[PDB]
Amino acid sequence: QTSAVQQKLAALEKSSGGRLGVALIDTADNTQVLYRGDERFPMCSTSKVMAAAAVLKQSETQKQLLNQPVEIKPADLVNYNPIAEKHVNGTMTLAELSAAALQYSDNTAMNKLIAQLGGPGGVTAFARAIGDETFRLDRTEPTLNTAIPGDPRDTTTPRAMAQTLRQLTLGHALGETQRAQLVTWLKGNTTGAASIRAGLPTSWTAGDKTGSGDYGTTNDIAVIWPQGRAPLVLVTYFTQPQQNAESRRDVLASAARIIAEGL
Ligand SMILES: *[B]([O])([O])C1=C(/[C]=[C]/C([O])=O)C2=[C][C]=[C][C]=C2S1
Repeated sequence: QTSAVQQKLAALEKSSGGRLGVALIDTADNTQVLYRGDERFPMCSTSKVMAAAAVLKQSETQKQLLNQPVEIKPADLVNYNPIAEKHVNGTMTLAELSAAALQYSDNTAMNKLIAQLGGPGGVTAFARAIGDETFRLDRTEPTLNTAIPGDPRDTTTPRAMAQTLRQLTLGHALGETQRAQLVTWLKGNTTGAASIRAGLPTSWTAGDKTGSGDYGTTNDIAVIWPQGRAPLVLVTYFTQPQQNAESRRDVLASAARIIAEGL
């Protein structure tokens, strides 16, 4: 079956020239609204949520883990490191690295989270431990952003990421303290105002993590608190056929608007 909302999303996709993936979970009734929900998309920086969450899980059995210093060396700097570059030849704690990765999309910070987990497979292993059989992280920053069409590396599906984001932020995949910390970090994101949030009524609140890569890959995953109703989880993935395609955050905003108007 094709709903009115799915038809609107297909029309948006057609006009955009790219490939759009959407998954909504409305926690009022647990109903789902999917568009290419089982197709794979490159996650790009949206994978930072899984890495931060995996470190939060580790911290449940180590009260001091988040205060643990990690050395930042000149050689650790990658392609986008607005926070880590300030701390080169010094240290950042795992909490500081998590906050930098989530709220500023700092790529050096992400690489330190990955290293703490023993490599990209450590992030995948955490995903499996919380019931996500779809997520895969194969590479570090910045190569996890190559976003080559048909490449399964560093991909997930909208359905899988929406389910996982729900379990992490609203469910019991993490301890209560850790879930709260994750929600706090997402709510303080600095990079999200042009993406999912731009399509939502201004009265609503949300936390999100954006992503961008090659092939004009433009992503956002959000937990949303709409005025006067139960929270939503929304993931919007978008990727384009040319390697050097421009970002299209407006497409994500449009998808979010269609979803909101369909409630
Ligand atoms: B992530 O791996 O998508 C990367 C981001 C940030 C994504 C976002 O949505 O802010 C950047 C930003 C600048 C240069 C490289 C990367 S990788």
